Amino acid sequence: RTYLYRGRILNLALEGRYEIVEHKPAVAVIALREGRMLFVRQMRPAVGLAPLEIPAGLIEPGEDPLEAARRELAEETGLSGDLTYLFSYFVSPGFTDEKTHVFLAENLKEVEAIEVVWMRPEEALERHQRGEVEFSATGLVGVLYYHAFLRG
Amino acid sequence: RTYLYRGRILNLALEGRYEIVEHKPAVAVIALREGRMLFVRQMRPAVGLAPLEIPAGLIEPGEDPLEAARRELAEETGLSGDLTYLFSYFVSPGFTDEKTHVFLAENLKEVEAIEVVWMRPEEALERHQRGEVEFSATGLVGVLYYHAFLRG
Ligand SMILES: Nc1ncnc2c1ncn2[C@@H]1O[C@H](COP(=O)(O)O)[C@@H](O)[C@H]1O
Ligand SMILES: Nc1ncnc2c1ncn2[C@@H]1O[C@H](COP(=O)(O)O)[C@@H](O)[C@H]1O
Ligand SMILES: [Mg+2]
Ligand SMILES: [Mg+2]
Repeated sequence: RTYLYRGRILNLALEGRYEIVEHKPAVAVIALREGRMLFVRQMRPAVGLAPLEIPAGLIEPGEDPLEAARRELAEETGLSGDLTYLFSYFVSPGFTDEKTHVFLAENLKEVEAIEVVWMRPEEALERHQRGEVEFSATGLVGVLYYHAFLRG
Repeated sequence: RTYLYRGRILNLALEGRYEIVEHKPAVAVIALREGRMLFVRQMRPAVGLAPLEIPAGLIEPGEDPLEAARRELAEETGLSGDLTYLFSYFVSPGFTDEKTHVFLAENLKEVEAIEVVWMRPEEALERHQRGEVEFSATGLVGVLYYHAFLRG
């Protein structure tokens, strides 16, 4: 593997014919409260718009997924809660190694750029189907996870 | 926006401080048959392993999401069926613009590198929770979508 670039949140390498983008692993937090899911929106230069996401971010040096999940929830929404690991996924294994660890947050307490968007998952879904809002993988995963296991 | 590299499936640009990876849009196909979901596995140099995915690929010049969905299903699994658009998501809006359009395939008919892995979504989930298999965003989305709307 050879490198063509080494930057802030990514390196661009070449492994023979394959173009590989190394990226720091990330976390995402699914939080539901009174039927509303905790989404967040921010300007994303990479896409020219603000998709609907859930609290998420890069794992800093020294921390593990869980600790990163806690930090992101606090920094982006000013909240904290009981976190449970759910699952993980590679965002696009065809070109990048970014891996995202997803957590569930419960019993949210308030302890303390990014827009906090509390919204019913059914509503995020309907708005998206109408072409009103775009989803990031984290936002869609949150919506689907809810519909599957949190309607109880 | 300035460019540092222009390759096969991606360009690496710089927009001020932001490092942006332009990438062709993609499609993914969720297909269920007799309680089994249609997953696929292939060597992914970017991650050093073979995560569990669902039929997916890049939209070629000239085609739209639907046509690409049809082609990928045929080329990777030798099947075709009735396709319905479900939703889309940006794989990682923080650094790339790759957008994935997801489709549902039904009434699969056989019309005709990549390993075809028919597996119950409950089983893919359990195996993943055990650290047995990794998920790509498409594979996880397929699993969650099933648990949410296809158990009927
Ligand atoms: N990371 C990569 N860098 C350069 N070319 C690639 C890369 N990954 C896949 N390709 C090629 O581009 C095509 C894209 O198909 P797919 O990998 O299924 O999305 C394949 O037929 C590969 O031969
Ligand atoms: N595409 C990018 N290229 C270079 N730096 C970035 C990029 N996106 C975000 N950053 C910076 O890196 C940090 C990553 O946080 P986040 O964007 O939430 O994952 C932010 O505080 C940004 O200031
Ligand atoms: Mg971050
Ligand atoms: Mg392809």
